Amino acid sequence: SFSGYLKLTDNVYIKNADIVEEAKKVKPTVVVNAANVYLKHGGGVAGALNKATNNAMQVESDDYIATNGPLKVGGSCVLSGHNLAKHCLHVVGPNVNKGEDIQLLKSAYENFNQHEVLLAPLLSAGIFGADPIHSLRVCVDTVRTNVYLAVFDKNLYDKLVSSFL
Repeated sequence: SFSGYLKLTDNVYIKNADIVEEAKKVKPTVVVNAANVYLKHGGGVAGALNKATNNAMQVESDDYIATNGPLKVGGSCVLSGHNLAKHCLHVVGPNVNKGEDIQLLKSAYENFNQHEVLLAPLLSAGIFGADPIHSLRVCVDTVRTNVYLAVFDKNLYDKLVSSFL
């Protein structure tokens, strides 16, 4: 199970780790993907998770979109976790580089509450353009289930821990 995490609150844990490597090690019930509404897993966490599945995540996602259409910003869907996890919860945080409403970040984190425990990245961080310090604050103030946050960037991990209120 999860090891080497720093406890931030009753239910939020954080580690400087590559979420793909964490998923391969732990094989959690749920790994969260930082998805976009089209489930096009090109870059960031999504590109890395998809590449670790040998593109099986993308093939499955294209079938999901063909059947259901795009997700909403703030929404999610549960798909297979492939070799990484039992399930992948694809969650769409607002992409600030697309001018999406940052208030939808709370709605995005609410999807985590449908799962008792999750391995996840900070939503809307990285290439999604939001402030990761703000994303962590929204996470802690929204998610009530057990969330194990993997932050890839060491300098960002250090800044997140040292600034955590």
